[PDB]
Amino acid sequence: PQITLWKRPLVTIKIGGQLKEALLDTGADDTVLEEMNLPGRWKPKMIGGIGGFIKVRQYDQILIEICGHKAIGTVLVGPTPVNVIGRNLLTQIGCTLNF
Amino acid sequence: PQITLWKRPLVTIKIGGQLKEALLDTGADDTVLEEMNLPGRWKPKMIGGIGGFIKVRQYDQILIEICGHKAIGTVLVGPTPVNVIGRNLLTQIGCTLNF
Ligand SMILES: CCOP(=O)(COc1ccc(C[C@H](NC(=O)O[C@H]2CO[C@H]3OCC[C@H]32)[C@H](O)CN(C[C@@H](C)CC)S(=O)(=O)c2ccc(CO)cc2)cc1)OCC
Repeated sequence: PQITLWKRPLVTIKIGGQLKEALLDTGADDTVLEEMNLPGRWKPKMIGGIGGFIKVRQYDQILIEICGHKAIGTVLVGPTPVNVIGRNLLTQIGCTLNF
Repeated sequence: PQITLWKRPLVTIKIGGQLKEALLDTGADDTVLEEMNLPGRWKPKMIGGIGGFIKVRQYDQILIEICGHKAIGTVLVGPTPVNVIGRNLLTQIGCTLNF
C-alpha cells in the first residue's frame, strides 16, 4: 500500500504467532519491540536512542509478517516506548520513501 | 524521488540560512535538529524516545527546504545525536511509505 504520514504509520504485525501494533520507522536501523516472550536463543545487546541506551534481547532470523508481507530478520526486544519496525525489516518488505 | 532504505535516508536540508544533513524519519512525530542558535522566541519542551527524554527548544513556523521541497512548521532544537525530519514536515513535502 501507500501510507501517508498525517498520522503515525502504525500497522499490525504477526510475530511468534501473536498480533501486535508497530510503527514503520525509517529512522531506526533495527527493529525493537516491547517486552515479550519469543522462543529460541537470544543474546544481550545494547542500543542507543535519542535519550540514551537500553538493554535488549537480540533474536536473530525471526519470522515476522508486517502488514501482510513476510520478513525474517533480527528482532530486538526490550524497554522501548513503542514497537518500531526498522530498516533491517522495512527493506525486506520492499518499503521505500517517495515524494 | 524514491529513497530506498538500504542505508539511512539522509538528505540535505536548508534551515535558518544554513545547509545540514538530516534523516527522513517516519517514526518521529516532530522535527528535531542539532543545537543551532536560531532567532526568535521559543518554548521549553521534553521529548522522549529509546533511552529516555531530552530537553529541547521548540521554535514554531520555521521554514525548512528538504530536497528542494519547502516546508514550514515546528522545529525542536537541542542536544540530539542526529538531525531528524519528522512527520510534521514530511507530510508537507508529500512523503509517503510504499511497499
Ligand atoms: C552517534 C549516533 O547517535 P546514537 O547512537 C542514537 O542515534 C539516533 C537517535 C534517534 C533516531 C530516530 C529514532 N530511531 C531509533 O530510536 O532507532 C534505534 C532502533 O534502531 C537503531 O537505529 C537508530 C537508533 C536505534 C526514531 O526514528 C524516532 N524516535 C521516536 C520513535 C522511537 C517512536 C517512539 S525519537 O528519535 O526518539 C523521537 C521522539 C520524539 C520526537 C518529537 O516528535 C522526535 C524524535 C535515529 C538515530 O547515541 C546513543 C545514545
